[PDB]
Amino acid sequence: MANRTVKDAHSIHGTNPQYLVEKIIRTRIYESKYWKEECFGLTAELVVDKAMELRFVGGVYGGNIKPTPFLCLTLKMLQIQPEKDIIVEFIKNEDFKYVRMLGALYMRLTGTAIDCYKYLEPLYNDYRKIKSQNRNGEFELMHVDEFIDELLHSERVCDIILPRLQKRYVLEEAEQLEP
Repeated sequence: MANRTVKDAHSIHGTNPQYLVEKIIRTRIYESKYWKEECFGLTAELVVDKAMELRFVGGVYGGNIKPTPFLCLTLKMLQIQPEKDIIVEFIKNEDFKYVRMLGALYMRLTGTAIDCYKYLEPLYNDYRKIKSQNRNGEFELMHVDEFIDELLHSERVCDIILPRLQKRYVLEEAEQLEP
């Protein structure tokens, strides 16, 4: 496999971080023009360059499950496992909505329960419109805060089954979050 997770990488949710994405979707990503041309040899520090070019959020689309750039870059991030501050920088970035959303999804996929609430909840204040490519290929609009709500409460976002997230009440009782 030429697209293995980097050797220094540690497991996430008890597995290879890339495994959070369905195998058949990974295969489609690895054979895509965007992965081959835009993602090759991407390093943690260079992801932001490609993220700033994103134009919508999305997973896969169409009958034969074509991957969106957003999803391709998510998988590349899972493969290279950027340092936490890169992800936080993305989430905090005021310049680029889609960089924020990419960081938010990645944090939801890989962060501790505490970090999910801590870093994603402030984005409920972001009412800005974002474009989304629907599973059927059509473009739709939603708000940033709605995407965050899906990250914190839905089972699947951008065609990725989200890992188990402990309920906020439990963290509060363990002195891990402010109630």
